[PDB]
Amino acid sequence: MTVPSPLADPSIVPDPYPVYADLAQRRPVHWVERLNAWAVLTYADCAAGLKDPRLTADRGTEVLAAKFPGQPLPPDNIFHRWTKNVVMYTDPPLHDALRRSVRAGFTRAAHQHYDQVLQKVAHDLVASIPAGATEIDAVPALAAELPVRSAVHAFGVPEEDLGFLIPRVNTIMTYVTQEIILEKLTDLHTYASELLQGMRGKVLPDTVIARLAAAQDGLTETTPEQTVHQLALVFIALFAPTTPGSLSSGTLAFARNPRQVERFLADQACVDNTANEVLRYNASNQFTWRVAAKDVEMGGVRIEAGQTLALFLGSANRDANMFERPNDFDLDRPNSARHLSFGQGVHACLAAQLISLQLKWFYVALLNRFPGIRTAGEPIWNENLEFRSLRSLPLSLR
Ligand code: HEM
Ligand SMILES: N[C@@H](Cc1c[nH]c2ccccc12)C(=O)O
Repeated sequence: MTVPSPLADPSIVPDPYPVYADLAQRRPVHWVERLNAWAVLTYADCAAGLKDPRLTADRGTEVLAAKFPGQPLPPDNIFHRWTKNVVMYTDPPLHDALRRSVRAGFTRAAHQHYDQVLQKVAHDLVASIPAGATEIDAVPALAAELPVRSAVHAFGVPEEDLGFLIPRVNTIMTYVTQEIILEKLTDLHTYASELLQGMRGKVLPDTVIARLAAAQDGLTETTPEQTVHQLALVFIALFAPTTPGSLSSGTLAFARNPRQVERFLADQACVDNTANEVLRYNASNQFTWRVAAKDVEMGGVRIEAGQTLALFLGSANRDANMFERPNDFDLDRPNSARHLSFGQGVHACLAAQLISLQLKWFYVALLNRFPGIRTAGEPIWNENLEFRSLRSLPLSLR
């Protein structure tokens, strides 16, 4: 518990992969004092961790009370009420009722619709770059924008309410006091309940939110108050840096791998594999958290009940045991769907197919219009490994 580890250090964020690979061979499970947690680096251990019912997702407190040390919250506090009433931070059986209660947004029919919507939104965004522009900053120009367009057109966040929502989510997601974070989370609840009453903006028809709103008369195993808590989670997830990071990191991968641009243009199987290879290549959420509900042993280490674990999805995704030549961006890779960037099992990302559709249709539009993308200077990363995202991606278009 006293052995130094570089895993919480912003210095590794530009390229964490060699650090992960070095430490994995030596100390695949080890203590990271700045995370107050056991790091778990290998694919096999992360996948087992995500499936292990000895590891609870009820971890909101452990993980906040880390970020704002000695800052003990009264109960009734909204963070506790929220975490206890959303899928992300609950265990079965309640988790499962919570997840079923949002199914209407995510049916097979719904995704057939979102496929069409996202094709068009991505096409239109890329088309709005003038053909003769020679350079862009792909982060603000594209990766920041497509998730917002998706939030409006596929999820049904009213356009007119983005000024309310995005800055609040950005404040929540900051790498700003505990009080402020609870204020913004309170505001997201107020917004969610008012949105469903018709007091905020207009929800577009056939969107995720319209479907969830139409499902409310039929609740059987969850409450109206839990719908409000879960919609506050959805807003955070929608405007989190996760989707921008996926879009930008994958754009960088294509810019540095012209041969894969060629493969994408040549072969529909490579197009179909693009979202998963992009997701594997750089997990936006490079680690997720668990608490040990019972003692477990992983990587030779006895982890005691109550201790926190950080499951390094980003490391897992570049484990050569699972992915031969893991550091190659390879659209021909046969098992890219085994990545852990959306988790696995009980908590696997609710939006996984929505996100893969967004990614696919973005790269279809981008590489058809601007096959010659290349970096125009060194990319600049952020400093937060947990939600890792490019800050700037200067790109030459031709
Ligand atoms: C590239 C973008 C995204 C990435 C990389 C991502 C990643 C993840 C990961 C890693 C998990 C599992 C967490 C764990 O097991 O601890 C997860 C869960 C979840 N994601 Fe996403 N996500 C993204 C976008 C979104 C969006 C836009 C939404 C909006 C609905 C969303 C909603 C959720 C929800 C609700 C859960 C919890 C599901 C449950 O607990 O049953 N995600 N996501
Ligand atoms: N990894 C986060 C959960 C998470 C996954 N995807 C997200 C998107 C936004 C916010 C949180 C998340 C946690 O352990 O707390």
